[PDB]
Amino acid sequence: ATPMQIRCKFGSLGTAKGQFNSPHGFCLGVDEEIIVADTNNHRIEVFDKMGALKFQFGVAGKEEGQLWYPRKVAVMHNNGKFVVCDRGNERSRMQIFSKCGHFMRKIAIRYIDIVAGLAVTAKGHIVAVDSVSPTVFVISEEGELVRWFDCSDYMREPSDIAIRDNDFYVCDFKGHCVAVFQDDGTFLYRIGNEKVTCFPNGIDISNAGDVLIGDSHGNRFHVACYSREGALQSEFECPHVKVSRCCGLKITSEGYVVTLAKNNHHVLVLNTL
Repeated sequence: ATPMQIRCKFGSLGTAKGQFNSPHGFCLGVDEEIIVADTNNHRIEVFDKMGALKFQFGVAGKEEGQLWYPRKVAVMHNNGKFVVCDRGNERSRMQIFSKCGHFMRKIAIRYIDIVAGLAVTAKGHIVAVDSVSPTVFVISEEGELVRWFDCSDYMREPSDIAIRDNDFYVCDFKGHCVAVFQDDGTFLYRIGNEKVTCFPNGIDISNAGDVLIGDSHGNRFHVACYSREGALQSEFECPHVKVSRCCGLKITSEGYVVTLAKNNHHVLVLNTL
């Protein structure tokens, strides 16, 4: 496996600016800021790629505009708005914030149990995948349910999702693979398997269209790189350092790999050797 080096490791357990408490999700921003859903502190934290905090937003609570254990975050490429999913009254809740972090609106998602994966398409549609009843939902910026399709026959437990142009690649945490769907919802094929991609919890798609699938089975961060059609190209690991368990996977334009060490309350930015 090709080694990965630590380019930046930032965060520690706490409440202070730049600290985390069990962060469950992250994304990249319009300017590829590292944007973290700092779950147990009820806030979003926005960083540059060397871990410098730009700003944070979020007050703990269940009022509209407040955050309550936010676990997933995405940014709308065309206007910088944040899409944040947390726990509302009883069930999951989706809220839209401005690029300043100001509450704009709540999107009713009573048809979703758990948001296990969150992404935004090129056209500006919000994609949320449910892990309990495996289902994909495509949602407009103004809250319209544009499309949904059932994937329970083809998936066990979704854990992340990525989109390239118009197909959906869904991480199957308990299926040990990625499931590929069209925008139609028509299933196409799977990428990976239990040998290489064990308990995958992160996926992103390189510019070239390759599929990067992250896992931390051996308590070290491992990445498998597949072609768009499912041919294993390479594997990556951090052999010279003992990386913790991680979740999520995003590729920066430089080719750096970003993941979240949820159980150790920090972000990792990695480069290939």
